[PDB]
Amino acid sequence: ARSTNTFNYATYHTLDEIYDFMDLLVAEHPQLVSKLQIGRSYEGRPIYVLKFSTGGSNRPAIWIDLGIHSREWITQATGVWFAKKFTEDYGQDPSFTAILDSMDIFLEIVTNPDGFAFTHSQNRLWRKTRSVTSSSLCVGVDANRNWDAGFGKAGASSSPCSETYHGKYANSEVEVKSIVDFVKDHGNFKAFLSIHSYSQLLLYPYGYTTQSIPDKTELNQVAKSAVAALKSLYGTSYKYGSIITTIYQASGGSIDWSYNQGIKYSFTFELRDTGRYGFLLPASQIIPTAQETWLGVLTIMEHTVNN
Ligand SMILES: [Cu+2]
Ligand SMILES: [Hg+2]
Ligand SMILES: [Hg+2]
Ligand SMILES: [Hg+2]
Ligand SMILES: [Hg+2]
Repeated sequence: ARSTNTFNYATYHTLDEIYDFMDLLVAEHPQLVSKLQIGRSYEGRPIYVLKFSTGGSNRPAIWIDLGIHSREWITQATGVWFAKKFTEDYGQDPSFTAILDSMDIFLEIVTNPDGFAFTHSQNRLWRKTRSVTSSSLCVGVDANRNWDAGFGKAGASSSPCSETYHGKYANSEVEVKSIVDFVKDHGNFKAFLSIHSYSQLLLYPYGYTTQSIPDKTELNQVAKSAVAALKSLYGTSYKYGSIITTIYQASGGSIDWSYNQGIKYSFTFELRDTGRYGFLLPASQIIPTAQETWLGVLTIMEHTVNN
């Protein structure tokens, strides 16, 4: 509220409160975090990424996005918890400290701000962007079907009213283009994590093709390790594997894109729960979710630093 220390992390918040939170954080930790705007949403809301760094120029970096599917509120809540945690742990946690001493971390807490507002205003379950058009009264695109990785293949719908509509062409949604251009311009990303809910899964590419990635042994070992760390705190059980073998065929997904850009450590997390509450996870599960996900994420970052 008046300081990140008084912000209530154990409750869900609106867009404005999250945006306010970002400014407070930057104000409190100017030497570590900065707020960059990498685009504007369809309805004109700024799209912000927090950059965490101890210096250097173009250091290898880690991208983390949350909330691309707006109704997955647990994700934006986890994103705010992570932002705070980074600032607390630097200097206290040996491992994390080593990570930030050598790499920068870019965190996008609200990747789909128009959808997020819509979830507070009109439809709690809204998943897509809010882009409109012409040959349909249906609004919106599945931003996780809009990337240029098997765009348009099986695993996405071409019907505008579908929950999985892929949109007119790859990267047609501003919310996606913005990340694409930012990552391509930076050119030094080593890891790309996209956070979703629900199902308790840790996935690696690909989703659009049965073809195995060349780094499959390593990512799989990574995922296994991360899942082991994550389970350690509360016993939360995750499965892991490639998107297509674990879930279903899905095209135009972000991690397929990042992996094809050469960002080896590309993974998607599907947070709690397994169906009991689904998207409507109680506020009381915020903190435990966030704490256990951190362990998983930290294990991937460690791997990254050392490889
Ligand atoms: Cu899923
Ligand atoms: Hg600080
Ligand atoms: Hg702080
Ligand atoms: Hg999702
Ligand atoms: Hg805490």
